Amino acid sequence: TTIQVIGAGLPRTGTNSMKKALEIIYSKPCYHMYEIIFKKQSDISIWQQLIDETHKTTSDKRKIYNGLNELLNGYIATTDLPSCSFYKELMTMYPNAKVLLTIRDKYDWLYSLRKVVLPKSTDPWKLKIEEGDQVLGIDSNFYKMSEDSLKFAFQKNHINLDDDEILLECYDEYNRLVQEIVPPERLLIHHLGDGWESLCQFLNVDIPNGISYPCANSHHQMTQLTEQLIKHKSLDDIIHMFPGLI
Ligand SMILES: Nc1ncnc2c1ncn2[C@@H]1O[C@H](COP(=O)(O)O)[C@@H](OP(=O)(O)O)[C@H]1O
Repeated sequence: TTIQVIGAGLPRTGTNSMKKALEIIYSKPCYHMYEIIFKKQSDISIWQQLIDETHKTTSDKRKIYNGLNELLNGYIATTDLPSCSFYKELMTMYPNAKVLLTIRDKYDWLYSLRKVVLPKSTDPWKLKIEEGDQVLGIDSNFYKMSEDSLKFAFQKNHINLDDDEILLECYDEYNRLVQEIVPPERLLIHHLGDGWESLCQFLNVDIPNGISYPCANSHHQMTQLTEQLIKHKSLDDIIHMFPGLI
């Protein structure tokens, strides 16, 4: 098996639902940040090294391609950070893979981002996210990798991540650049709520019969997950409250 679909959409654009939709279509695994968190935390340092490699005056592109290939072995698709930030590299490695750009209203996106992936540095809720994630074994190394992958997607070394106005403009620019770089016939822009129809047409498959398009990972559910991790201190003890997520 090899990469068939490259998900270029940013975090909080429906990437977990797209991951699930691609797993339904292909009956093979799709990579996502949740693969790292819930199945393979040893991947954190590997991603960090690949991102660090991009910051060298002379980066080793073959080291990056080889590292991506090893990370994605056994997967049919990629979505979410950190992989989305490498969509150009993945297009080169997998010239026959199609590209998906999941997208949504930028104000809704920013709101969701601040609730889940990138709270402002002095937002009290950041401390709660961190306390809940500690239950999962997630610590500062994960947050560094996540933030560095977002900065790499936005092509900025120094950026004030606490400035909403900057993030909104980075979002629009990132999505504009995907549409500029990817040949139209190789790209599907999938707006939140678009469902199976356009996706299945683009991938040359029928709409899965009787299977609805996935709809999980809302910020409401993430807030509940953080709170229940804090309260019970065990993922196993609470996972029955969160079907269809991990
Ligand atoms: N089928 C669907 N229809 C509408 N929104 C969806 C959806 N699947 C996921 N989403 C939204 O996509 C966001 C999650 O994205 P990701 O999986 O990339 O982190 C959440 O936004 P909200 O946080 O605004 O609820 C979630 O509600």
